[PDB]
Amino acid sequence: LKAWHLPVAPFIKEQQERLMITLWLSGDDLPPRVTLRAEEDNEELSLPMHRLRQAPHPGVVAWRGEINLVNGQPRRRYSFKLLWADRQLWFTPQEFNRFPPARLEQFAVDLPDSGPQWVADQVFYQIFPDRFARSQSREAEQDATYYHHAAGHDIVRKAWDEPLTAEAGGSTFYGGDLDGISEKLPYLKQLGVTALYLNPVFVAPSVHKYDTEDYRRVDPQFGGDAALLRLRHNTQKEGMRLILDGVFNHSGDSHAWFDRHQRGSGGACHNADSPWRDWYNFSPEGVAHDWLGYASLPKLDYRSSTLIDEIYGGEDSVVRHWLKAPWSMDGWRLDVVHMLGEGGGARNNLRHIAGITQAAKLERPDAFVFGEHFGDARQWLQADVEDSAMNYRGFTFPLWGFLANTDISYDPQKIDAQTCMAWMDNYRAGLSHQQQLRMFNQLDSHATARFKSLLGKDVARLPLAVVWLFSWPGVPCIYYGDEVGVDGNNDPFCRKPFPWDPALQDGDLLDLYKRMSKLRKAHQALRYGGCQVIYAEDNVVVFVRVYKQQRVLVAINRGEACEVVIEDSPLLDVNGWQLKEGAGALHDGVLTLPAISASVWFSR
Amino acid sequence: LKAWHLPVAPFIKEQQERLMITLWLSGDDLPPRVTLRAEEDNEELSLPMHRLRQAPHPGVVAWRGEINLVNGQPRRRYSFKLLWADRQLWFTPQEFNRFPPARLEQFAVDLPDSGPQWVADQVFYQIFPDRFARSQSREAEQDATYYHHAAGHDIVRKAWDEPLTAEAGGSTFYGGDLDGISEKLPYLKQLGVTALYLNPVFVAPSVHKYDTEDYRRVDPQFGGDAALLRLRHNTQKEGMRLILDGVFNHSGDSHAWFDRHQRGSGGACHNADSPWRDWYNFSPEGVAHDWLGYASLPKLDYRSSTLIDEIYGGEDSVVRHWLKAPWSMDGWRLDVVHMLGEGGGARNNLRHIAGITQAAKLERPDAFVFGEHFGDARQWLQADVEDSAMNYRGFTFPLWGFLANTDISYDPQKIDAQTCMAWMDNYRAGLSHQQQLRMFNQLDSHATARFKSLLGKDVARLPLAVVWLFSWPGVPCIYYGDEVGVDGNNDPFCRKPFPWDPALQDGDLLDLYKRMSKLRKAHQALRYGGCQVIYAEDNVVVFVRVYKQQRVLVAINRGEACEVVIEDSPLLDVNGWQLKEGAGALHDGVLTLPAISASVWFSR
Ligand SMILES: C[C@H]1O[C@H](O[C@H]2[C@H](O)[C@@H](O)[C@@H](O[C@@H]3[C@H](O)[C@@H](O)[C@H](O)O[C@@H]3CO)O[C@@H]2CO)[C@H](O)[C@@H](O)[C@H]1N[C@H]1C=C(CO)[C@@H](O)[C@H](O)[C@H]1O
Ligand SMILES: C[C@H]1O[C@H](O[C@H]2[C@H](O)[C@@H](O)[C@@H](O[C@@H]3[C@H](O)[C@@H](O)[C@H](O)O[C@@H]3CO)O[C@@H]2CO)[C@H](O)[C@@H](O)[C@H]1N[C@H]1C=C(CO)[C@@H](O)[C@H](O)[C@H]1O
Repeated sequence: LKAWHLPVAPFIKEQQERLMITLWLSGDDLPPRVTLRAEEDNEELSLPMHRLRQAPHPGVVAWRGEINLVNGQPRRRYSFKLLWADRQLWFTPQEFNRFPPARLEQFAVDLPDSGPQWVADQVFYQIFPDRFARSQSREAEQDATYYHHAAGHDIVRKAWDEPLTAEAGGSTFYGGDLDGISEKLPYLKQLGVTALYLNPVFVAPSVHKYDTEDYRRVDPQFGGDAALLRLRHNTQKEGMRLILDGVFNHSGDSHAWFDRHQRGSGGACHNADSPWRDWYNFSPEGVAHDWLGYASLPKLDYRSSTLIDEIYGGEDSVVRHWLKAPWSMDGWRLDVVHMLGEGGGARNNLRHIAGITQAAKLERPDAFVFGEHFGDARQWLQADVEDSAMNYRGFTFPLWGFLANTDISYDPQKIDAQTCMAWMDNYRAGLSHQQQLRMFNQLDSHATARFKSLLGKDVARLPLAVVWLFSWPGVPCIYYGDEVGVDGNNDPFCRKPFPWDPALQDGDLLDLYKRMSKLRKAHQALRYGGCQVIYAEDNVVVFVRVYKQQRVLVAINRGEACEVVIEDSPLLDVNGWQLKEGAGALHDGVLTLPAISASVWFSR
Repeated sequence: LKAWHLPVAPFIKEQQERLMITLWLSGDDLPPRVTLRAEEDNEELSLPMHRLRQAPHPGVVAWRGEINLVNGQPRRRYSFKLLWADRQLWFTPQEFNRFPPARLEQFAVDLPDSGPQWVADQVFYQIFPDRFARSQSREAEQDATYYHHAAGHDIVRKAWDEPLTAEAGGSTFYGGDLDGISEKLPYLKQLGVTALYLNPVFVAPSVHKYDTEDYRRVDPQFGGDAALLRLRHNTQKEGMRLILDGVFNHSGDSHAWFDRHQRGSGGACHNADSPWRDWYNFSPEGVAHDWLGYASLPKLDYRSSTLIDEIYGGEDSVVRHWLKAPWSMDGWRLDVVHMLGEGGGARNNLRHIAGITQAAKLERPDAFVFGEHFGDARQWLQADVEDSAMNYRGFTFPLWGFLANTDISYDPQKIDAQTCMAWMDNYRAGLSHQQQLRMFNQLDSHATARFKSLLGKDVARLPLAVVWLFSWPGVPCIYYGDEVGVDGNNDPFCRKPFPWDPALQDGDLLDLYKRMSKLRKAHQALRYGGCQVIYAEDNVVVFVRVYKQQRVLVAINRGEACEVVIEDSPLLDVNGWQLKEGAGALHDGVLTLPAISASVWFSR
């Protein structure tokens, strides 16, 4: 028995107040009855399906039923209950199940969809501002050294060509700034970038600036408020989106609310009468607690109602401040989204993350709010407390395992294509189709080793991850310099200054990024399409994006040259295929795949 | 490779502010390193494990690590990361995983546990009051007929021996009352019952009374307030718990807040100025909406702040009213728990169910709050918005499939022991050990066909479900009359009057219930123990409850006589076994199991 269904046209279609659901079956012992098991206000419904007279494809039988859209919540969950005289079988995002699937692992479609629909149309680029580009006209005022109290020494200035070292990793400045990003927008635009995610830019003593000192003012070293306001103008003018790093789990210990180094008068660290005393945790004798290992990053206590108001509760809150005029940013990347909470830990985390996302959409209804999840984000996404997550668990780490033999802990990993796709497909199963389309996918970040370094001897697999990055469901994010071949180990060495000298750039890898963003811009199924893994064994993964009549076929081979027979899939029943990238060859259901390759085909 | 771990002593042990975690491995290619992958404030931690010098059992290697209890939230989630030089493997509640388990499918232990710890010590009995027992001294005033407006005719009185029929299914009264329950407490106590769950008892015109007319007054037909207050006294006196049906998704249309039949003056159905107009949904022209198919059961709209206060928000709320003096009930069974919400559907359902549970524990900290979930309750339980659920998905329906060949929809079901246990074990995987211990397990209810009827030709399998009911993790609930062999199809025919004539009672089945409640009372592992399925194939399931040094082995065979070899399991390495129930025989790792049997062994 075989079955096909994707939560997307041609398999679903909205018409009047109805959502039409089609299932495809094929086999010798087809079920005489199929029931669409859908959910309406969390109640399980048995919706009858009827057999369509016309075969959608040779030897395939189509069933159709419908979900009433006038009732129920927007997230339409369903699966298929295949019924014979004596038995049943479930068809799910994870193929066949012999017992009922988990409610939160069904197919799901958001109708109506209230999420940020612009996200799926984007190509993202992550910039660590100190290390991206120095503006042509920066004051040496922005080059001045000061004493970094939390570190115990003066900050260090380095020149763009000086080697990055482990010493003073948080206090070494190469001087990149926001005007530098503005001036490099034409580079970013010819890369295909339509959206920027910036690491923190607010006033802070370290170079990374997660040690926030002032949530209301841009750090002068980056050019201050005027330079970010210009970056807002320039990106708007170029139709680009701009997301800022939201660091709300914790402040820096130089913030005026805490003020450990007593720059001012009212800080909570050394004053029991401080207005912000209840925004931080203290020992019974009144000594401020460290957060994890960090004196520099005291944790904010969302037990306090006034803290709740300051961050997201009130109209004057930090979360809404940067979303209205004049800043009008497009949303927030939430740092440490999973640990924010009350009493020094993640207590009531889900309530506060929801409160933040809600406050964002009050100020700006199409605001994009997504959180950094090294871990399993499914509970957050399944309760809709945020729009998306940095998809380390659903995308990054499966590719670390399959291509680079490592994982989140940099432990040995040995997983073949079957395991890799069961992993990636199991993660998506917890997400609606509209959620899958906006998952924030990347290969590395400011908080990981460079993916190119993680490949080691297998660095020739890097072009595979690039193609995969642009073709797996979700919005892709390029970590700055990845595209020109920047490498390095984990923090601090993953934050090398961008090599603007072309002699220091992998020009071929950069072109591959350019072509892939063009393909994604060009073809709807790479932005809106369902996704069916078709073959996943040993070294070879083959999947197809599916949107209406269009198909995009992707074949990734991490190992030696081989041939892979694709059994006649009704998803691949098209007029013909046009190869768009890679040197693979499809002919008569046989994929001839060269060693260590990734190929993309468009249906013609 | 083989592994064992249960979230219970001997595998875990609290000592100082530390939780010690032990894993057992056995095989030819053991991992030289194992990492305890635990969670602290949602952050994934790699806690090293070390090899113990002493083998817990022959050919078994023990690893140990520890979770720091001073930090993190009470729910300690973890799994095991087996590490070799070139690869890794995960050990989980669901055996080995090749890619990381879901965060909410790890092992989990609640330390500290704030749940109702008395629940695991109970045997529950569900009573539909009209059909249980008429008190020796009931007024014929309680026998009077009235007109049931929602039905269109007078209620009907029947005698205890009159056959139950489909006519007037909601308006036919056999006259059982609360004093009748009181007078039958000695029967219930010699059955082993320690706790009662009553279907609704508040003033309502139907016989089932989910059409609530007055949340503050007991229906006179059941004996009114004094009869329930006596039932409170009598159960307290006998050390028994008392749970009431909480019907808060919807009221009856005869309630004064709605008042469709205009008994009074201010109802919301026919008065736009009504104080409760915003507690119900109306068409733009102001006509009250039906809920699902029901005019009689208008849905309550938790959008309204004053409704929130009336039900659970205020100190005078319905939820807290019955939990303080003089009522001092032990908690609430929440009817339609999954659909309660705002605007006519389940919008913000999770917030309101949590609000209800919170209000219960304000009034009464060890209150038990659990909801009727025909569906998958995992999201509710995983967010802790309730203590437990009627475990239809985790217990009832797997036993319907494996023993009775049917399911929630009364569709044909054909599932063997492998599928049945993968199903039951997958559900539990989403639940902490303390949550598993308080899942509300039963074989049928007032809302299903009688399980004995569902077995059909295979009714001889009924004793298997009984033994299973008392030995699978969770608190068992007997649906009244099940124990004496009452049968019948779905509602109305599942609510037959209890046969108090012994000539109409299955005396053997009643004794089996008596013995099983005694075993459960006697042996700690049947109330607190972990649970490891040991064998699950074809007709045979074998599992063991595990608590400290004690073991309870259960072997269920739904089919022909057979022998089952139990490979040497270190969980079964004991001095010897004492057979307590059933005619199975264990000798030298070989189970001789007669046709259609269930057997229980205690370790000696
Ligand atoms: C002092 C450090 O500040 C930053 O790191 C913070 C920040 O809030 C965030 O990046 C957080 O990131 C991750 C997730 O929260 C975890 O889920 C994941 O498992 O681990 C991630 C990173 O650990 O981590 C920090 C809060 O826990 C900044 O990004 C870092 O560079 C930090 N390091 C300082 C200090 C050292 C001293 O040796 C230097 O190596 C480094 O270069 C400095 O910048
Ligand atoms: C009118 C009916 O009132 C009661 O049923 C309600 C009640 O709130 C609750 O039992 C609810 O139960 C279930 C769950 O909510 C669902 O998840 C599950 O899938 O379906 C369950 C039962 O349908 O169902 C009702 C709210 O939807 C009372 O228990 C019933 O007896 C009801 N029936 C009346 C009416 C008919 C007319 O033919 C008679 O057959 C019956 O004997 C009457 O009592």
